[PDB]
Amino acid sequence: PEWTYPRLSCPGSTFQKALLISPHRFGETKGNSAPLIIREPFIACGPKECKHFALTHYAAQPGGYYNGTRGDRNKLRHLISVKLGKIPTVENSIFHMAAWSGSACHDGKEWTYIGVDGPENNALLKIKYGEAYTDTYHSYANNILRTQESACNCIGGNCYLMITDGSASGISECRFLKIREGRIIKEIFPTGRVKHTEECTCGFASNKTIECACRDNSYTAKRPFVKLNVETDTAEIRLMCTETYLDTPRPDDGSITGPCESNGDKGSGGIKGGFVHQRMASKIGRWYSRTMSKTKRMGMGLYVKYDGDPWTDSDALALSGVMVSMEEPGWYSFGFEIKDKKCDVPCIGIEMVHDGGKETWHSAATAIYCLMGSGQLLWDTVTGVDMAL
Amino acid sequence: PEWTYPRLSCPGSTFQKALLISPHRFGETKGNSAPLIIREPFIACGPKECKHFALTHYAAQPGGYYNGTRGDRNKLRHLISVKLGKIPTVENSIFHMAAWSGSACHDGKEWTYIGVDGPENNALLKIKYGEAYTDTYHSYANNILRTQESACNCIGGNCYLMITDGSASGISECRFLKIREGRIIKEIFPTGRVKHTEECTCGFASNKTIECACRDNSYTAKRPFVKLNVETDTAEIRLMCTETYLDTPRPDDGSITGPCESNGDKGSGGIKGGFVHQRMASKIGRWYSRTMSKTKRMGMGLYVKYDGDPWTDSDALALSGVMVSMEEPGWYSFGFEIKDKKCDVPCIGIEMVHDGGKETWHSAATAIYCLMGSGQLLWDTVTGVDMAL
Amino acid sequence: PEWTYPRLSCPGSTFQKALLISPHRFGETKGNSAPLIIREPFIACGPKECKHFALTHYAAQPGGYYNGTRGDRNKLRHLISVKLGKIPTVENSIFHMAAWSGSACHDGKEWTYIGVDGPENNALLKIKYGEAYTDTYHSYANNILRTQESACNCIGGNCYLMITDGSASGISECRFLKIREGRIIKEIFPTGRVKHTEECTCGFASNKTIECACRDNSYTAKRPFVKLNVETDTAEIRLMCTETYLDTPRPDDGSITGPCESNGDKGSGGIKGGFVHQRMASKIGRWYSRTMSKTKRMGMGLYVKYDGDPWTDSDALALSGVMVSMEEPGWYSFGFEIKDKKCDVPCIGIEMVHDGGKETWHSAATAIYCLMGSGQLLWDTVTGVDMAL
Amino acid sequence: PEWTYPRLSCPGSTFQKALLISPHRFGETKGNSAPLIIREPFIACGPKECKHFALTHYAAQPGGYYNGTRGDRNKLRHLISVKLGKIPTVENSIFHMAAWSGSACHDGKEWTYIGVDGPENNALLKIKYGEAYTDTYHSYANNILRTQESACNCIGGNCYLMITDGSASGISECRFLKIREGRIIKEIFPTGRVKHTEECTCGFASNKTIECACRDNSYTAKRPFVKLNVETDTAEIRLMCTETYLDTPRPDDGSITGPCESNGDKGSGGIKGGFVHQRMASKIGRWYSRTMSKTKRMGMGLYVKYDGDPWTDSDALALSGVMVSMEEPGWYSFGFEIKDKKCDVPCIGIEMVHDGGKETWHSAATAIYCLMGSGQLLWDTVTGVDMAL
Ligand SMILES: CCC(CC)[C@H](NC(C)=O)[C@@H]1[C@H](O)[C@@H](C(=O)O)C[C@H]1NC(=N)N
Ligand SMILES: CCC(CC)[C@H](NC(C)=O)[C@@H]1[C@H](O)[C@@H](C(=O)O)C[C@H]1NC(=N)N
Ligand SMILES: CCC(CC)[C@H](NC(C)=O)[C@@H]1[C@H](O)[C@@H](C(=O)O)C[C@H]1NC(=N)N
Ligand SMILES: CCC(CC)[C@H](NC(C)=O)[C@@H]1[C@H](O)[C@@H](C(=O)O)C[C@H]1NC(=N)N
Ligand SMILES: *[C@@H]1O[C@H](CO)[C@@H](O)[C@H](O)[C@H]1NC(C)=O
Ligand SMILES: *[C@@H]1O[C@H](CO)[C@@H](O)[C@H](O)[C@H]1NC(C)=O
Ligand SMILES: *[C@@H]1O[C@H](CO)[C@@H](O)[C@H](O)[C@H]1NC(C)=O
Ligand SMILES: *[C@@H]1O[C@H](CO)[C@@H](O)[C@H](O)[C@H]1NC(C)=O
Ligand SMILES: [Ca+2]
Ligand SMILES: [Ca+2]
Ligand SMILES: [Ca+2]
Ligand SMILES: [Ca+2]
Ligand SMILES: [Y+3]
Repeated sequence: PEWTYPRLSCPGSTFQKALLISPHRFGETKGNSAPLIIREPFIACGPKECKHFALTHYAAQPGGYYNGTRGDRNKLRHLISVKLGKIPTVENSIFHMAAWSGSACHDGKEWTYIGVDGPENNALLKIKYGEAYTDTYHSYANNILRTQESACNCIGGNCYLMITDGSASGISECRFLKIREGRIIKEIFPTGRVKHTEECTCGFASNKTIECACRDNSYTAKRPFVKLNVETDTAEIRLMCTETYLDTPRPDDGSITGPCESNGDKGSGGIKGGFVHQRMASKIGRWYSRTMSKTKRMGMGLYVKYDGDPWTDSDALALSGVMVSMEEPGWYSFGFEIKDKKCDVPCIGIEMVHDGGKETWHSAATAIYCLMGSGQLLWDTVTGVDMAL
Repeated sequence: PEWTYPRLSCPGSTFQKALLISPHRFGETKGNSAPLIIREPFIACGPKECKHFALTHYAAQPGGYYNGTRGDRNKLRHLISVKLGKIPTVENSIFHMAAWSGSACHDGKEWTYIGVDGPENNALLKIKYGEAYTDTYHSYANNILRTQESACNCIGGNCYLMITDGSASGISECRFLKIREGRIIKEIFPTGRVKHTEECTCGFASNKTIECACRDNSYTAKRPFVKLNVETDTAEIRLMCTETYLDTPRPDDGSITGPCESNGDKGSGGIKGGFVHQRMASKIGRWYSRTMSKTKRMGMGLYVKYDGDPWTDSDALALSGVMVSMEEPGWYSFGFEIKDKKCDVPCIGIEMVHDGGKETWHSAATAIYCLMGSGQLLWDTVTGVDMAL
Repeated sequence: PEWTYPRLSCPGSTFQKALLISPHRFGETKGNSAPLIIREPFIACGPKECKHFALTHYAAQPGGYYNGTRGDRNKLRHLISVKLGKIPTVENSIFHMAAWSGSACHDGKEWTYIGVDGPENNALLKIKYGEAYTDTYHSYANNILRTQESACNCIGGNCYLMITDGSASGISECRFLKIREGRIIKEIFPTGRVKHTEECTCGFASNKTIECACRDNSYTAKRPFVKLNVETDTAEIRLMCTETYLDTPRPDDGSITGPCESNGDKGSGGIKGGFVHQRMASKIGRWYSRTMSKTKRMGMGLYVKYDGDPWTDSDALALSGVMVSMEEPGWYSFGFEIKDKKCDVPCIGIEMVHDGGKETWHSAATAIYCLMGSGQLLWDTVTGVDMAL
Repeated sequence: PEWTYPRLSCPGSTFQKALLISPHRFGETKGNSAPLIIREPFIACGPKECKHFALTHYAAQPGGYYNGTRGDRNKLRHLISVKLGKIPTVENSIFHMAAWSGSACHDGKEWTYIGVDGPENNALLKIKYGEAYTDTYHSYANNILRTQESACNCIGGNCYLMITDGSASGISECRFLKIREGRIIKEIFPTGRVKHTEECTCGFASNKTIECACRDNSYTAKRPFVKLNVETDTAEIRLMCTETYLDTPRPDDGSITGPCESNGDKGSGGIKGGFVHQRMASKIGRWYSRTMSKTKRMGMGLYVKYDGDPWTDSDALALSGVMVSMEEPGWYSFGFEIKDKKCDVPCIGIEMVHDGGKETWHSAATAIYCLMGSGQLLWDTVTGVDMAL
């Protein structure tokens, strides 16, 4: 086998509903299954297989370890996976490493797995290549060293990963690691609007550029937007200019006054956002998702824009379809690409969290939408799960 | 590996009982298993593996999602599979795509998976090649776009698939899609008796011709019969002329007066029917199955006729044996072929539904009969399942 | 790959305890497993894998299908397997075909599976090669056509199988089938003491000869003994002359007066018996097993004799060790050979039935003994199962 | 494939927390899983896979066979394994052989499995290569013949294994077996301090030498230390001279007066200890672990020393980090190495026993620490398990 590279996307002009992974449809008291309790799911694909990753709390439904499953970080949390299409139960899953923050990617020869754990003030990112633990990176701002909760991206054997460190309420200046065969060979320090960047959802816009739509959890409801040049290994960050603000919470569309760079209102709090590239011969599409509600983690709409510069274009994003109605939960969302025989298929996945508060279990389903055929997006996704059962 | 083609059937002159997949033998309250709730099962084989497909309601027995499992279409419904011989439980199965109507087939190099979902008045057929979503086809009569519920058929890398759209009570004019490596490369519009055609059970009569025995759900208890020329890509449809009417409901054998084309009575309602080819050097056998009861979905008898033209032959089909007694359920039935080292083995499968009404669960066992050796068919199949447990 | 042949056995002069498969250690009300209800287990090995087969009643423990699990034949009974070392549960097992009498063997390229079902007066043997059903054999005495309940034996791609038909109380004259790539290419009619032969436990004494230790269920507690010449395809049967009578029930050792051919007393009833070959350069060992009790299916001792002719040798078999104490159940026993890199390892397996009558479940564990190292046999086997749980 | 040899360790200067296998997180009454009840876990890796071994009592939680799970040897005990990362449940595991003492190792081509069973006064070590049972070794002091409870060590196809036999309270003079493709080709009798040696944790210090840190269960809290020359096949044993005594129980560090060879106090009782090598170009690191408590099986600290001779160096071992706090259980510990593409990764594993006395179940989790990156060891491990559930 050989190193992989991004290719032209497969033909298409609309996303459709592809596949639901709702493990908790089998978690009843009256049933006989063991779906794992998770959050922060995401998908990453190699040349033959797509794997479905998540961060488990090392407990199952039904069970007696529900207390603490709404928490973010503890000493039991682990990165797990199954082959996409399999239900992530106790027996089906594989446990990769301890982690309360994760990522993964295939370089064409082998899987790289990324997981952060350790204490608040001095967390530690850990890298695993196939079966071997190979390297680490240390906390540099001593406040919850952190990573993407989605697929890293490899080209020509060089995989690029976003990390961040700092206060969830204040400054969190992100970096990028460049990783080869499980080992870190360069640190990349972005320039520009670097005040606060988290949980970048990243992909290839071409053989030369990686772009990421990220989260600012303090200052703005506009998404920070990264452009990484992989030939010179330099990165730059500015806010997205569109009036279709992609974060949650957010104010009404277009109501932030000033030029592209203004923050301005309802900027504290946030959500991880979906983002994927459609690469055509002489054109590029950018697909994004955002909650249906402006304040709450409910619903998910798909949006799209062809060409232009997301840093300077104030034009509204075209609303493509409703993937999750307002009456269903829409939490984190992410992008990934499936590898067809001669082309790549852009997809958006959506974490659909079963939230009933800290007094019962806390987990999530995963809905998948991909570019397929022509026309308009046709159907939405429900989890089907009743949390009383 | 290479493209596959239909070959000469293996030696034999009778079918026998081969294998039972009864997953609900393990769904007791007192047991510890998780068989999936399903309907519309079917089998499709490649050069090394046979896969057992079905449409699940994304629920398991025992469990608490029984409400709605008698319904036909919803947002949870999925195409799933196991390796034939494995019990399709939560953990054993793989989820391919969302769908409330399906099909699948191997072309010699890779699996093609077909699934239709979306709303009543604008459903959408979706195609997946290996792991990649690759193409779609749109509803053309805006009333439940629909497919075979059985194996498509691939020759020289070209796979052929029946679809239909229209009123289940009126006109539903079917088409055929020609699919290559996951993408549609021709639409085929049949000529002749096209008034109403559904759920074609299709196979190769030779390297030149695919034939299908289908369902008219409005007009007649004679099965519509398709002949598709795969060299010119043309298709023709006329009613089966035999006095052994294969649908359910149906009137007494031979009691429809007039020539081969007459409808005539008890034509509204219907069932998907089994049909498979036995290809010999200078002879062709056509095997078919039909319920034992004329009105009800009870029992299944196997029938056979050698040579002739099913469009013009009014001769009765030879009753070969009882596969399911009048006291066991006989719902959908289908054909498929297993690939031995140098020849193909024709088989008929039978969906045996556990029906207790809308107030409890609704699923199915699957019984398999295949051509093996000489003599007469010897034993019937029971599910063994008591629905109270 | 290539056709396999028997080779010289690996070095050793004693059997030891190898491995226990006790699936019912996990069938408590208070546990969360699904071991399959079975009887008639046996083991067969190819060049890379050993499979553990059994005849299931298509029910599990705990469950609500216990009624009928003491019965011998019904419509739900199936040949199943797992890779030796795995617990045969609902999910772990694979269902090969319907059968209430079975056998299997690998020819070096592929697995042949054998299963009989059908009605009492007209049962039917069925053959499957890999995934394909390929041939049948018909009942010839119209009274429970029947097979080995252990491994067939393949040489140079030709596999040899014992069958029988007739009254369990009267005449049952056995035959042998010669099978090649799933198809029957010769019937072999044995000569000599053919009055009554069942459930032969067969193996290679060399590239030229297969020998089998069988069961006479009517006339005698001496085991019938088959010598099949595989070059000329001829078979002969005489009673075993040893005073160490291998059947159950049996009279005291040596107490049957007359020459080698006398029946004489306590001959009605019987059991399947273990038997395997140890092939050395200029010597041959014959290993056998028999219950510890003379009347009852309790215990199992291992016995051995080097060279001679089992038809004419009245010398006592040397008692090698106790594999199952008198306080543990000892039902069917069988032989098989494991394939090490350059030599074959003889083994004896023992069905260890959990019998509590017709009012509760009925299944079995499987204990395995193999030739390994030097000295004497050291330890016995218990199932560990309490049937009340 | 080819024979494997030890290589240079991967780059790094500190261990970190890698992975937790806590199967009993899923053993609640309220849950639906079946983790196996085990003790004496260990890990061993080949060129593509790491397998997680243990000795089971052939019982699961929840279940009704808890009585006897605190015992050390019985007739049900078995060597089992899963792929490292999988939860060892009933279905996931594979049963290798009957054993109440074990070991295993890969030689580059195939897996060797070692298991001891049999009675107290005449136990028997059994060897299995891939699927075949191949050899045995007999008890030589007639008191619980015994082995490592950790990975054996293979070079150029020759695998080396420690065994012992004798009184747990008196003399137990260990030997080493040299094993090739499943068969013993040399016995090696160590010279020097041979009074009492058990459960050696062994690894390669180079292509020439194997070193083992072992357990004296009678005489001393200093660990006996073995040096095996694999070119001459000779072995020597002397006590570790360090003032950082690695056994439990043990007296205060440094308080055993006299030269390197003195016993002296609190020597009766003991524990199996972690030990692994870090092989660099011109330097060697020795990593070790020991309980946090001096008297009890609580906690586990990691210690390190570079170069010197452990037989004569009285210098204190450098304390590297706390792997398990004093409030968590710290039982057996062991070394292994994962194979990266071009270098080997040293790791320590820790058995973390759920002990609630003889009146309830007795089993263990497994925590894994590996050499990765630079800095200091950052986080500890908890099992998460409440034994009341
Ligand atoms: C405090 C920093 C947060 C990111 C802005 C926080 N991430 C971590 C690593 O703790 C996320 C946030 O608190 C939760 C959310 O917003 O859903 C998930 C949570 N993410 C994870 N538990 N992996
Ligand atoms: C309304 C059109 C019907 C076919 C004639 C209908 N098909 C769909 C796609 O809904 C079938 C029919 O109503 C049910 C049956 O007859 O068993 C099954 C049902 N089939 C499926 N649920 N796939
Ligand atoms: C009546 C003929 C018997 C052989 C002598 C009988 N075999 C069959 C196929 O029914 C066996 C016998 O009755 C039972 C036993 O002896 O344990 C098992 C039983 N064997 C199986 N159920 N496969
Ligand atoms: C009597 C000899 C002991 C070794 C010093 C004893 N070993 C055996 C093989 O029984 C160990 C010891 O008693 C128990 C322990 O210390 O944890 C485990 C126990 N080890 C195992 N059950 N494998
Ligand atoms: C990127 O590079 C490789 C050649 O190195 C090429 O085959 C591929 O088509 C390129 N990708 C795109 C999107 O053009
Ligand atoms: C169909 O075509 C191929 C050659 O292209 C041939 O090998 C095969 O035998 C043909 N099928 C039949 C049924 O004759
Ligand atoms: C049987 O035949 C093959 C050669 O055809 C040979 O390799 C093998 O050693 C022979 N078996 C015995 C037991 O001698
Ligand atoms: C040991 O031997 C092989 C060559 O036989 C070599 O490739 C390897 O590097 C050696 N190991 C060490 C630790 O130097
Ligand atoms: Ca924000
Ligand atoms: Ca009709
Ligand atoms: Ca008898
Ligand atoms: Ca000690
Ligand atoms: Y399972």
